[PDB]
Amino acid sequence: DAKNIKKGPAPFYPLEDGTAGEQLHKAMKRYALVPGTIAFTDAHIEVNITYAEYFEMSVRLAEAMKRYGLNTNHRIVVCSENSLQFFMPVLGALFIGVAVAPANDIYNERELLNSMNISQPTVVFVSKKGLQKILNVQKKLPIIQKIIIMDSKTDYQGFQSMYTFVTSHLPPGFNEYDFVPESFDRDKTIALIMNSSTGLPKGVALPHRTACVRFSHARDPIFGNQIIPDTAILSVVPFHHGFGMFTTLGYLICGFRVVLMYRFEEELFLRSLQDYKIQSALLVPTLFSFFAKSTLIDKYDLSNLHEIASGGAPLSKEVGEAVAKRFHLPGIRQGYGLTETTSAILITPEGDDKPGAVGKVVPFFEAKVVDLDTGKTLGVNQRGELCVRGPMIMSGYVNNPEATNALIDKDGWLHSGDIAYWDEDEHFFIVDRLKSLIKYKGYQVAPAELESILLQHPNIFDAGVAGLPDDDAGELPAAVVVLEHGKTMTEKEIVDYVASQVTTAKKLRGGVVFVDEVPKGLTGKLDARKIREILIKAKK
Repeated sequence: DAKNIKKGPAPFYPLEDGTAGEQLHKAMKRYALVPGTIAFTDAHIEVNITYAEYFEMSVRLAEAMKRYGLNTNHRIVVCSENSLQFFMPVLGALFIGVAVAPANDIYNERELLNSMNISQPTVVFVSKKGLQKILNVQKKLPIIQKIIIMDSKTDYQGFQSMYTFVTSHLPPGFNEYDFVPESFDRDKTIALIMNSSTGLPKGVALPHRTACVRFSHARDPIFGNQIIPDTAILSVVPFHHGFGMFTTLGYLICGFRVVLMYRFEEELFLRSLQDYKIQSALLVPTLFSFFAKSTLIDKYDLSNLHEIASGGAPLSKEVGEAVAKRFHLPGIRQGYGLTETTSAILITPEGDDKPGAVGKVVPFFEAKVVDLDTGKTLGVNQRGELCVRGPMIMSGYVNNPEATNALIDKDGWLHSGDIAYWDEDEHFFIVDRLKSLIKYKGYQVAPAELESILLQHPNIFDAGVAGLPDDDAGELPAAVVVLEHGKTMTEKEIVDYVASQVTTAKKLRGGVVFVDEVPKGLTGKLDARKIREILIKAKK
């Protein structure tokens, strides 16, 4: 077919040679040479840290870790809330080819253990508030030999800070500017090990190459940001996640000022947009919903604001438009991306906005929609499973080749598990499963509504509502239910409960199938297709 495969255009900035650490080192060094160039600004404490300070500390950490004994056979974990220190160990490791595994700072000790059990780090960089948890985790992971405090100058509770640690290992006469970052295979050397649906979170190994490709996107006038002097971004998204991770590294390449927030607050956010003359703001999905409700925006001079982005998270046409209207902008930038694709592979092009579209295939990439049955490449405006192929796809899940293979096929295509379609202009649309609708004899009911009702019951922990196909009525509303531990409930009780809450048209006639876990998709949304499958297989 050929024409049925959407390809991203030629990048504005060619993919450059070198490892991610080399490209980062090169970029930051030139910025460091210009005194006063701001790298990060903490909106809460108002402190600015320049590229010179950042470059020098990162280079010192790279050398110190090298001297300590870390190389490509090692991994480090960075567990911290967004801060001015966050990227210091990240850059240092990338400079020497040590894999960085960002651990979610609000992970309870159990999720924390799982993540690090996968990453197996030799050294752990942590913020003061994450120390206790990390120590408890260390007891269970013998590979963790050294803990280093990020947000401290002097030692802290018997542990070295990044500063004292550096001093303990740098050779005499060390020159930050004479330092040369390690050179290595950008394809086999892992840069980041990020945490990902159903089951326990996995480790996504991302080779230096994916970051290198990302750096091209970052400065693309159409798919990223034009490198203009005095560009400031307000990032409230977590650094340990792909959205925050890969947007920031790109910003560092572009020499932008990254204003950060680790705790959301309405007034502080808007005042920051104003005072720091922010051009782009990055928000997590639920914060878009929040701003659609905000009535304080008009009180601030946001003349410089041009972009509000969602990264790899798709947004409903309603929420996007609501937010854009509130901020008096023609639209918002969204895109589709997975941890497994490094960052967004479908992005809203500058000047090429289209209502309801998630965006277009990014340079270096190609995407298609395939038949859920035949697996054959579908055509224009035809809905099927989104598959993508490009140099930013992960190398695989750490120590889980089975899961890798179930996601990435022989031809390099990653099966997203999400349904979408592209139009005559190559704009993609992600089918919102929340808008799916079940039709009982013409009457329509949103699965989300019934789920809201089920989740409302003291005995129900989780629920997934999907339409059990029925020839005599179109569809019968049914649900897979995960009971709260220790509680007992019958299908009848559940059905009767639903009935006492909805119109005779929205009754759970399809019935209930008790499952231990409701099937989720990589997006982090319920998987209607699997729920349907379970319901069918169970009902004779």
